[PDB]
Amino acid sequence: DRVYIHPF
Repeated sequence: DRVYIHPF
């Protein structure tokens, strides 16, 4: 799932 990660 690390195609679109927004940790913000």
